[PDB]
Amino acid sequence: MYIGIDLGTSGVKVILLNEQGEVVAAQTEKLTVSRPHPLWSEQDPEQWWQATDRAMKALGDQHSLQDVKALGIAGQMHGATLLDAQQRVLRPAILWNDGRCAQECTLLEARVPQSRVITGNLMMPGFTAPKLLWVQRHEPEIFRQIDKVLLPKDYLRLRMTGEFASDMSDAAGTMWLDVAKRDWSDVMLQACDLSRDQMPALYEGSEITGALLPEVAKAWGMATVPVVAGGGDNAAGAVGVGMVDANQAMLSLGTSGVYFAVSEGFLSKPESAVHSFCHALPQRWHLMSVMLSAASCLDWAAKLTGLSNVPALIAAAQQADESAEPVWFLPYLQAKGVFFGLTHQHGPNELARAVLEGVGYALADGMDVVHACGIKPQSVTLIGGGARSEYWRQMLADISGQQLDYRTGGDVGPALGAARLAQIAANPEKSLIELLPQLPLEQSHLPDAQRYAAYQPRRETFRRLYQQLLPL
Amino acid sequence: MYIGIDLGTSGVKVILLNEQGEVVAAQTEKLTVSRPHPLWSEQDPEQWWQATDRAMKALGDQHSLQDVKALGIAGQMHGATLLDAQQRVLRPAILWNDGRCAQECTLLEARVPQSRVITGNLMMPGFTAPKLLWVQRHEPEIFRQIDKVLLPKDYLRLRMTGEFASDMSDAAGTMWLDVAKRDWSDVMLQACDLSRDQMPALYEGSEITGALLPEVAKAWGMATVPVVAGGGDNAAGAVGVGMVDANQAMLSLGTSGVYFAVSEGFLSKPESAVHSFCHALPQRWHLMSVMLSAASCLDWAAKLTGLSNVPALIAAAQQADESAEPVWFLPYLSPQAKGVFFGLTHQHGPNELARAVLEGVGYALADGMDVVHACGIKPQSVTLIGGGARSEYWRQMLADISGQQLDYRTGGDVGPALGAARLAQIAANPEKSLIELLPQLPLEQSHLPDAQRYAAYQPRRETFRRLYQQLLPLMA
Repeated sequence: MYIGIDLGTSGVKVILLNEQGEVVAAQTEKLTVSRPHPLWSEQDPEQWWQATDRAMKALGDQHSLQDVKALGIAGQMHGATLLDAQQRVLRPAILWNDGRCAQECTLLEARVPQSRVITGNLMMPGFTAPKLLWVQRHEPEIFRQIDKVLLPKDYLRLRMTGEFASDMSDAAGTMWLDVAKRDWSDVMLQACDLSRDQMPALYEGSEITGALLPEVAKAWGMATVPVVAGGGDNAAGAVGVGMVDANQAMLSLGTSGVYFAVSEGFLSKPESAVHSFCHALPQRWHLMSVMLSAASCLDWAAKLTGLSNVPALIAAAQQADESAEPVWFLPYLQAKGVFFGLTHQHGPNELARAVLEGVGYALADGMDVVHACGIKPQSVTLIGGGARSEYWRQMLADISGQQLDYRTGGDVGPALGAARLAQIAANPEKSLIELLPQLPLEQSHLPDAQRYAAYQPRRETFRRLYQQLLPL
Repeated sequence: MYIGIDLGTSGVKVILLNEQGEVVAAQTEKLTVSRPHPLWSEQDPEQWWQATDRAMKALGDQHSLQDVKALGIAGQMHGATLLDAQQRVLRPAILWNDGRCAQECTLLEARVPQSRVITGNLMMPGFTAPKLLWVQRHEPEIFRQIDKVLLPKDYLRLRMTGEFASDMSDAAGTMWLDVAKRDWSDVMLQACDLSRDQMPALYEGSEITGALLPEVAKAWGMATVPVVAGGGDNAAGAVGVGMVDANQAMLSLGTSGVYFAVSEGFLSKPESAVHSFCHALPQRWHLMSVMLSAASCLDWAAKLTGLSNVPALIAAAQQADESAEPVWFLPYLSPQAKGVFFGLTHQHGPNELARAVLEGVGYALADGMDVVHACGIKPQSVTLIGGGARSEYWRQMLADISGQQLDYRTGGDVGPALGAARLAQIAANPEKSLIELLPQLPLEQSHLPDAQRYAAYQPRRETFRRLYQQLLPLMA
């Protein structure tokens, strides 16, 4: 039996995996956010713990955790948790979506010209590093008391084991990690008046970082079970879904269209919408791009044409007349809908076809920006709610020229990846290949050479068209 | 009683008018176009006759044409009908929307510089003169035979009366006419290597040019009634509505958008998209400009939106979110418009889109009229007709945008055919004036521009123009 904990933003989810990778139980505990000022997004670390501790006790109450062999955690990335020399929480946690330190972002980058090379990323406000630069400037007294800076998931580890550890995936998200070397970057820390002494110890996601404090062990009805490093939500998310080896990639369609891809070694493209990170497994890295916004984007056009169901415009999209207008929908990305109008003089199911293809071109280019970094998948697992239309799925295949394997499941979340990482650490024998399955294949879409060849020139809209036009 | 004929491009329509000037009957017969190579728009002069004939009989089966005293005719402009000495058709008619002669246009204007001055227009392939210069180049054998060149309705006339004639408003659209002098231009003809002998005889549209040949009068069940010169569909249509004196103008929001204005003398604004032609009346000229059809845009938008009737559109437009950012609908005219929807967000639904259309079309029409006015035209109020003008909300939005008073009148359902019949009445009753003979359509409603709403639209028009000119390139 294994435990998997995920410290999300809305709450914490804790799961119980049976000896063969199946989810026997689950518990979720809501978590609120605190917005003291515009752009501020904070959480009380003691609320993360209380939620976790309730979830666990709620889980073991259902079924005894007296057989759990290992435990893993995953959490919201980038959150800064400042603790004093006695492990006490100085100020609330500044979350991934907190955008108060934009200016400290410029400062840091001016302080280390080679910042984007090191972290492989552009310095953003949600990132951990610039927040501490902010605390130093706005709350000097609290900054002076800093002994340790922990990410959300890791603060939780501290409460369970008394240890100070993190995993490469989550660590890289701090902008203090030298992503390539998978180790703290001194230049980075120094630029923030911080030192390794204030960072937790680094582990690969599947490595054991400590055991459960006896107290905790007793409070939850389980032994002093070992606790693995785990990973940040994205990485632990892919782990639980089997997205592990090089050139493996997935798209989720979405309340975000997110493209996540495992690379061979460290790749990066800062000046783009591409984010680079370490994976939650040894010698593995990944890249990812957010995209649409093919749920929003598509409901909008369904109401726009008097339709109310997205299923409807997909159907409508289908009877478009092979009148080729062709249409030409440009989407923009807040988010908001830079929403480029079009070209036309025909119908609603003809416009339904335009919208669906506009999104499709936007996605194709998103994945191509990733691929041009050094990734070339043989196939692309496709999962999510916005991916239930076989028709739209097949369109994305013909547009991008990527084999799209549709798969069901993928609803558990990072928690499943946290329990999987725990299974790995508990079964040094079995091979990863044995402990990391994928979601059950639901369909496989191969690009229709006919439509594919006709589309590549069509995508010559999201060529000069999308570019001549901003001005937004 | 009176007959009018309209040789359209797709139909022909014949109406019967009573001594009062009201419609008693009407009939239509369809035609089709040939579209052989691309840019080629051809038609069979014979298909016109069969269609016209069928209709007249059909009109007759409805009412008796025994009391008809005079007959008028109007037709599609600029079409080019080539006949040999035996009065035979050398080749299909190159319609107004044919474009095989773009080269020949430039060549003519190069051979005749004062050309825009003489004709008062910008050479376009739809015009007659460049088409013949084309035939001379590509089909020189067919050119060697040209004995006469006739406009669509005039070919129709020859078949009805054995007469070779045309009216000034239709002859003006050939570019062989010195529009200011109401007479052919030898300069323009010599350039196309043509001669007056190959041109028909010119008349004011209200002048009789012949009479129905006995067997024609016979088959159609009417006497050998006189036939007037008539006018091009535009000029004719204008006579029907009553557009007869300087600074009288009308905006047609039908399937065919046109802004027509009777000028004070011959006004020449060639470099513009404003056209200057002779009116179908004595001593009368005009300017005209092609516009959008409102009532094709309003239909298209009502469906794009799922709103299924144009009154729902206009209602929706009125329910738009006063807080949602502006959406710009840029209508590009080639009822073929191409259109752009700039600035669409999560906040923008069918109601907001409804309103973007009405404004875009309205802004487009206000600018169209403005171009013609800056030309010299000074209408106090403008007559508004067409199906696109049925909605009152929208008559007012349009008044408010344009800043022009709009007198909405009923009965432009009839078309140029009413004009034809009108010109016929003028010839038949030579003692009567035009005041009595060309009334204006009944006043349905007068829209005075709202000062506040006007001032409000003003910066929005300016932004529509910038945005329009900015995408113009991405257009054609």
